[PDB]
Amino acid sequence: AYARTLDRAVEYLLSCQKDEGYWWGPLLSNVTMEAEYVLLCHILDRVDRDRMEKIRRYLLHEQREDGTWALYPGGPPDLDTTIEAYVALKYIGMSRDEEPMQKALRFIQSQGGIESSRVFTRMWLALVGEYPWEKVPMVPPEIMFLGKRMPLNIYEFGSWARATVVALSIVMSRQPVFPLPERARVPELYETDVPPRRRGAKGGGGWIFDALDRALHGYQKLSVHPFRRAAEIRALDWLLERQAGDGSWGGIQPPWFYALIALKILDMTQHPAFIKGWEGLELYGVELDYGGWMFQASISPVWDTGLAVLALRAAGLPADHDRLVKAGEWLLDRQITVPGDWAVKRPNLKPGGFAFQFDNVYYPDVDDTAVVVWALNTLRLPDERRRRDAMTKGFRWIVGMQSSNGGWGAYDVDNTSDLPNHIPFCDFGEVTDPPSEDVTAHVLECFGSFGYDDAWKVIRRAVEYLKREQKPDGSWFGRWGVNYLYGTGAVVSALKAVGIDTREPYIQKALDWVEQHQNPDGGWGEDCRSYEDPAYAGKGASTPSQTAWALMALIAGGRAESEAARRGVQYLVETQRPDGGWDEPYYTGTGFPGDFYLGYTMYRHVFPTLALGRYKQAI
Amino acid sequence: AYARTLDRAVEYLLSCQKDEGYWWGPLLSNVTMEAEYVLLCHILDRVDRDRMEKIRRYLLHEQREDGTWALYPGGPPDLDTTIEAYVALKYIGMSRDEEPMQKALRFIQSQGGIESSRVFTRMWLALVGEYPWEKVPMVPPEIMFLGKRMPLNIYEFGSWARATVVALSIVMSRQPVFPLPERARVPELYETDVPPRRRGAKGGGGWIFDALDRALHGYQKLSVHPFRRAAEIRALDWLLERQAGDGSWGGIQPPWFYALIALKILDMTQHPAFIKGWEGLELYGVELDYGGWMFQASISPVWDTGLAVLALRAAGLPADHDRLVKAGEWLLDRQITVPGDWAVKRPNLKPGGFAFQFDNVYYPDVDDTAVVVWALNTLRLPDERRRRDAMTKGFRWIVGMQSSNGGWGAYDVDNTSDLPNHIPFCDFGEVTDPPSEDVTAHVLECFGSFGYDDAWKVIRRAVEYLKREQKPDGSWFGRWGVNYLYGTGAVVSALKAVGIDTREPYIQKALDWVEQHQNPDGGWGEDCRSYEDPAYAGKGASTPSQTAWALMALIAGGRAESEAARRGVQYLVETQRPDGGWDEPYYTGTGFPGDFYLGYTMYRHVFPTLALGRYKQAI
Ligand SMILES: C=CCN(C)CCCCCCOc1ccc2c(-c3ccc(Br)cc3)nccc2c1
Ligand SMILES: C=CCN(C)CCCCCCOc1ccc2c(-c3ccc(Br)cc3)nccc2c1
Ligand SMILES: CCCCCCCCOCCOCCOCCOCCO
Ligand SMILES: CCCCCCCCOCCOCCOCCOCCO
Repeated sequence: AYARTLDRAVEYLLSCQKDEGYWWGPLLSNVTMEAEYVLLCHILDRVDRDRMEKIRRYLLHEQREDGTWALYPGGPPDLDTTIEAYVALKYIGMSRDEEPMQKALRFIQSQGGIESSRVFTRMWLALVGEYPWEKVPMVPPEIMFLGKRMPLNIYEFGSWARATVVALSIVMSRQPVFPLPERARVPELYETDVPPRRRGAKGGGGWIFDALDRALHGYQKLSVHPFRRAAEIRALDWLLERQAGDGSWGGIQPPWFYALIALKILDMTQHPAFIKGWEGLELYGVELDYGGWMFQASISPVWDTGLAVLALRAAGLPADHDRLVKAGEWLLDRQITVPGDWAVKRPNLKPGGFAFQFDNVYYPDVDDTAVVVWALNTLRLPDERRRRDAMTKGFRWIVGMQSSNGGWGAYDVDNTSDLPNHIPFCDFGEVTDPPSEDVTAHVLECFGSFGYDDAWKVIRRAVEYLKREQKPDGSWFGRWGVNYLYGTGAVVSALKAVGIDTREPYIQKALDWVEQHQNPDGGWGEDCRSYEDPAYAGKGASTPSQTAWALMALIAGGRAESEAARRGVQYLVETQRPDGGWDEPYYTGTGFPGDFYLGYTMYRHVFPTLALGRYKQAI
Repeated sequence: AYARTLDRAVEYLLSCQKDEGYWWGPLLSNVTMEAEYVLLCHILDRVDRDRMEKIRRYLLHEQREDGTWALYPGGPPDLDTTIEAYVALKYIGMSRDEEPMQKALRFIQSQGGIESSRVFTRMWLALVGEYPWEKVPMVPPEIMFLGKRMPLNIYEFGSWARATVVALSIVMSRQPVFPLPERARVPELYETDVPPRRRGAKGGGGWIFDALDRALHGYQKLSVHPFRRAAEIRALDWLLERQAGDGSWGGIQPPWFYALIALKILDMTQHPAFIKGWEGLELYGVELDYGGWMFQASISPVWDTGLAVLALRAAGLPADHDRLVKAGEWLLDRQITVPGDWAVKRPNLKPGGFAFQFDNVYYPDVDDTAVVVWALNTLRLPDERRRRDAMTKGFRWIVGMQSSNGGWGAYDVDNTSDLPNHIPFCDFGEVTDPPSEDVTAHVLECFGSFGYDDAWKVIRRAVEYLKREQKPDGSWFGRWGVNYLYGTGAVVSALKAVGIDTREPYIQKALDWVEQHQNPDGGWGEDCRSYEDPAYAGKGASTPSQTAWALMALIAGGRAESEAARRGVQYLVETQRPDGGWDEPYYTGTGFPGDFYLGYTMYRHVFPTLALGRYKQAI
């Protein structure tokens, strides 16, 4: 039956492999990436008319009939996103009359205008001079002085936030304005009666911070700020030290853009970091077949390559397949051997992790490290010396990263402070990196592949971690994947791996929850709305990836025979394309719960292959 | 007569122009550049077997019949240079038996061996493990803490020494060792009886510094050095902030190499700065037609371009000639508009100078700025707006750089401290950048082209400076050019330009001195030995460039009619090649009096052209 399905998927995946030996599917997000790129180009005075064109085509192509844009396909209109998209289009050349402009402008106004937008959106506008800097939450360069132990020192913020903050403190320190030509001014973003419905910090606006921010904006006003020139040079030096090999900063779109702006601010455009910073951008861009061009919020080569290998194995190719070997080799040259920001809390830990992107040594993550180490463990490469050593280095790095509560975070250990969540600036996404269920599960299944189990204290703490975190209904949250089906799929798959007993009560209570959501069409799906309204936990249009997740929980929990199981397998088998792939017009990946979603374009292919190989495995 | 000479010189000069519009002759020095390159490649573990071949080929080619190498062609053998050359060749592959190696080992031994070499040479050896680090003068990263006003703070050292020091302080901080394979160990450098004749600091060893060095070497021994980790990061940050666009550091070979080593030291090979620093090297290398390869101590495009223009004008081409225009334009895009290290002593000075090389924004120099500004002032470019503005900025920057005594240094204002000259480490070359006669002369002739004169305070102080510096015999020293003919040629040329009277006594006393040294062949020459032994002042084989310098002093002083003058012109006319060039197998350029000489390969063509055009001018 499914045999042919799997056989076709395998040859498909094997076809998508790049020459050097890795897999790399584009990462999808929302249009703020390209909208901000347009503004960035204006700031830096490097606008390519041809490029703007491809971006115009893209922006429009992404707009929906109602004239809005969303965080994910089939999602509610997003005010922030739509505002930026508007400004972008207007700049590129479209007049406010045009149908597209009109519908958008309407949505925007019916929402209270610009005053209802997140800090980032008002700050971008602040940069081009379409909004008062005085109304934008300050993050002073002095932040650079707070030492290792102290409220709000930069290491209390998560890796992604950290860099962004350092970068911005230079920007906000100078509050510069790069005027838009008259044709593009967007005063209409104010023309509304609807009362501004302001969004507050991700944790609550304690009156102290409102005061503190008011103080800072006042201190901005003064004629002299002692030691500020130094606070700035601190920020700058902090950035020069960590710039990634590809010219970016963290391999992510935000700080990369803000750093380039800061460099421009400091009259440093003729400097090596700026140049390399700028030219590196092209690697993240993508030529869309319909004449458009998008920019990736980040790139996922390691991740893709890691899972690709794991699936192609569970499927059936031999641990020494000449094709998997190329992958295994490539992965070995990616291991990070130098200390990164993580070392600030673990000075005596031997580096051995990996990163999401191609070259980003200072920010390896647990998830990628666990997947890569595990995936390697399943291969047989020529140099058995290196495979052995690398795993070892990576293995230990992971262990050494295990946070206090027994669970693993992504970038740091115990980056669990609560303080950062309350400042004015932090109104969008996460801002700290606490441990999560999904990463922990992946770490756990990593170890399990080796043969470690319940006995070893390490695991024990993790499992206890996972158990205290299970939701009432038996489900597990999904931090970096959408959502309960993602988490649950992982946890159960993991626990099975570390030797626990699939028969225990809470394991069953989870296994049951899965079956209870199988959609009529014999597969599973979960819409991104499940981060906002709980009515959507387990609910959504059936996707190939989420189906595979559910199937894995089922297969791990012993219920491979179950009807739900077979039914699921049917879905993946019927919905497969003639070439081997699977489509998936929905995002099944998470950036930040409620605020930012991602579409891992390889998930649709890899997980179904992996889930199927595991079904065949249990027979 | 000379008309044809001049015509052929022009069409030749014009032929050497590059497309983008500038001139760029290779800069010649000594083999320590290539020898150190070889060791650097070993340190960085990036040895190209083919490149080594082209290097072995050059190294041998430059060795004299006696088996030694010198600082300049036709010069005494140099211990330092020969030692490094030796080690380089041994590493590349030649055994200590070979004819060339034997002769060399002899000279080296007859001198007291390795113990008689400069700090830099023992330090390079120290790096590959062929010499105890304990015997190498220390320069601690803590140097980084000394503030603006304090003995030995880094801004008390000249621009070139500064960067080198910062770089090395990280290296000496860690005292690393990159062992040579056994085949290349060079213990024989010790095998000698001749008593070591140690070279001391450029100014004398005050017992304080020996004490200080001895303490510093003892402190190295300790198990913990508080605040050192900071000191290091201070140096690295100072270094990452100043890297040149071409990836170098200061556009000179020394700090560039040391910085790369320090980055290697700091486990930062996959950092943007390291990568750029490494790949930038190629631009400085040169393929020699006989199969060898050399590395330039530095590059002189701006300088070459500036003089080229000035000569082709004095020569006869129209101030709007299309070729000189390409040049004028190119020169405008080179003006530096941001502040450099010089601003530390002149915070309110508007940047507007130029550099020697292509892209080196933090280190513009008075000499290049004066020549470029002056040259621009003789052209008529399309955008007269920009020529007008550029000159004004350059002009004012120069004025703002005039040191206390009334003269001009090359990179800084009053970099006249005497303290640095006594520390153990400083045993080779200059280490501070005090004002010099030749740069001042050039600045003066620059203003003169605009018409300013004796009445403007600025010029008055400068002339008073030059007068207090004239030598007893009426000659003027040559800091950056070889030597008394270079300086005298300039001063007289300058003073004539600022309106002073060529009839005054001291002007005549100098003019006379020039005629006094005309060689029998009706031209002038001055050997590099004149920095060591005064019996060589004005004496040496005739060279085309030095002839031109003498001729300019003669022409400026009114004695164009003079027999010496005519005779000189005869020389330049008889010795000219069929194509229009002129040969010159001697170095006529100075790096550091006594210690480092340069061969500006364009001098032989440009000055004779300039001199001749000025002869024709006065008729
Ligand atoms: C599942 C395993 C792979 N790991 C590796 C997770 C991959 C997620 C990294 C890609 C997303 O990176 C970011 C990180 C921060 C982002 C921010 C952001 C938000 C708040 C602050 Br304050 C600063 C930046 N804004 C917009 C987009 C972003 C994408
Ligand atoms: C004449 C007009 C152009 N100006 C612009 C002068 C051009 C000279 C710059 C090229 C030489 O640059 C250097 C500078 C320093 C050099 C050092 C050196 C010596 C002692 C220390 Br302490 C550090 C470096 N060693 C070896 C070689 C060098 C060449
Ligand atoms: C630069 C001094 C050498 C410091 C030794 C390396 C130890 C660094 O401490 C780790 C924690 O600091 C955060 C990031 O390190 C990454 C980039 O800094 C690079 C230079 O070390
Ligand atoms: C970095 C914030 C300081 C901004 C003021 C610019 C003043 C720079 O000082 C000039 C002299 O200092 C040495 C070098 O300057 C070059 C590199 O520093 C770059 C960023 O300014």
